[PDB]
Amino acid sequence: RTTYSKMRSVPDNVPTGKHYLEMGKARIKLEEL
RNA sequence: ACGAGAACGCAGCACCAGCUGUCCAACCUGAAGAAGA
Repeated sequence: RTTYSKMRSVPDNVPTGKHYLEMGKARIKLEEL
C-alpha cells in the first residue's frame, strides 16, 4: 500500500566513480556436454 | 453253602525326521531466499 507510480530499476554503485551496474545481471553461455 | 473260588488286558515304544517366511520394488514428483518506489 504505497501512493507511488510504476516500478523503477534497482542499480548499485561501485568504485572513485559511481559505476552503475544492473543488479543480478548475468551472462549465460552454454556448451555441449 | 450262588458252574463257583482265586486272577490288573497288563509289559517295552519320543508324533517323530527333512524344509530360509522367502522373491521382485529409488521415499519419489513441481518449487528462484525472494520481491515496493
